Amino acid sequence: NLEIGKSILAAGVLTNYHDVGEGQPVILIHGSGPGVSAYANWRLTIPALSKFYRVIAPDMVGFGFTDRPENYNYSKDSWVDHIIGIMDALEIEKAHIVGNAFGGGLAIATALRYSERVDRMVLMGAAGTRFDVTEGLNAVWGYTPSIENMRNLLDIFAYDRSLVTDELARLRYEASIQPGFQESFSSMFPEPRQRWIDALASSDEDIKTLPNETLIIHGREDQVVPLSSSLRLGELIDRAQLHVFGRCGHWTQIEQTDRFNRLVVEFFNEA
Amino acid sequence: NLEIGKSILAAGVLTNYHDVGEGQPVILIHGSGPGVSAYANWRLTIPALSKFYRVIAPDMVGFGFTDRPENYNYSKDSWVDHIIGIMDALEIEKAHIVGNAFGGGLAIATALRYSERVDRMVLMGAAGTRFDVTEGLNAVWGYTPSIENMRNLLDIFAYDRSLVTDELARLRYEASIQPGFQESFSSMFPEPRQRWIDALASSDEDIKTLPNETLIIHGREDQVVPLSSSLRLGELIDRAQLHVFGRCGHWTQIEQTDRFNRLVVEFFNEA
Repeated sequence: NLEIGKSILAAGVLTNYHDVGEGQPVILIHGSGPGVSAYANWRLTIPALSKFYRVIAPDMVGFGFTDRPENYNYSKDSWVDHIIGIMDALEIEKAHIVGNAFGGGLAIATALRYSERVDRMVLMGAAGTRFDVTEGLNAVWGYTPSIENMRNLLDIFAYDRSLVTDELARLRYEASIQPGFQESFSSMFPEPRQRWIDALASSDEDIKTLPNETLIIHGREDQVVPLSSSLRLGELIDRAQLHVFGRCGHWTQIEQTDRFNRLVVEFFNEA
Repeated sequence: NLEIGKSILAAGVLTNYHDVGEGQPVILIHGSGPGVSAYANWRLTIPALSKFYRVIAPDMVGFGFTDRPENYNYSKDSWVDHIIGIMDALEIEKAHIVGNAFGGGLAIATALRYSERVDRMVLMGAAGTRFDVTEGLNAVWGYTPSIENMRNLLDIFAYDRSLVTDELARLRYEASIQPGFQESFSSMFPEPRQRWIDALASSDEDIKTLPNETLIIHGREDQVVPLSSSLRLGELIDRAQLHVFGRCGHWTQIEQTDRFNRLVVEFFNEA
């Protein structure tokens, strides 16, 4: 399974992660869909970025192939602790961070608690500001295994549904039923789910204090996280740029791959 | 005067223009401030783009060093005719177009009337959709010559006012009082000025028919054309991307020069 990479103890948790490239460190933080993993989310991003940076893509605790501690208390702060633990384990003193949705919320939270450890940030269809739960988000977090349910989720993520093939739905369905996966996932964001959007978000006041050069990316047609959320982040963060892709859903790094990779690399090249 | 370039008869009007580079044609259309010219607006853009494209930057009739015909009837359609006349004069059958504010409105109007003559479009703080007149816009179009009035206009355009020096205000003031300049300018957008925003705009219905890959750029702090106008264009144009620069006013190609040039070049490189 290519989603399985290297292993390292971070914040007391055995963590699965990928580490490719040399130079300035860049941490990629995946989203929160069923069966999600760093590799699944970033396989088309890592190759492009690793040509100029050292790319670290870890499976957040509770997701992918990282250990799922018994009675583990999942929370924004614990996930931030995990990210910092990973950086500490790898002697990464400061790094840029790219966060996808759920991961974007964690990126913001990490920059607020550990400002000196975070350089530039790329927030893609990111959580971080309170917004009313969408049917798309409730479908994703409320997922129960089945090829039809996975096909529906992939459709929710995609702008061009022609990309959602029976094979892809089958492979992600299989990833979602791996031992312990659906168990940790279903217990993560139970109803009412608005509670978790609110808990993962950061306050307007706090976000305004972010000193980091930031690149906010969003797909116009995103059915999971509304475009309005990124527009808000664009008003709150001072040194920010907003890039909205038309004809693109919540699958930005997948449906606008080359454009996304180019924007990110050039953005980091400025540093 | 470096603002004076080559001369060519276009749409029956002797036109001042710059032509640099080889390959795929790109037409740059300047804005509508007092003393504006293609060179003044694009001097920091032409060098970057001309390394990969053939860049044509003409002074629109009524502006710069292009002839100002007696009793000439200035209008959206006449300006479109001028743009097409310039392309015809240079045997430019199809080209990409970059339009700054007023010029962005003309770009849209040209793409609607001569769809087959326009390839990709870059709309920067562009006119094209109806929006309520701003104090900044009324100050620009209501300008009367004086170094203090020019300093005020430059301040309105800039995010970082430290860029507005006495020397720059003096040079643009001098450009604004050249023979015939203030005369054609003041008669162009007389009060009430909302009439001209409306006349230069294109309908929502028409804009939705644009098939062109389009890149919409806007400065978050723009005091002349509200960010909301570009957000609207971003909802109307199908194959569109929106890029908003924080800490940037209506002087995008000047205050975010390298970022702007890179985005534009990569955008055209895709074609």
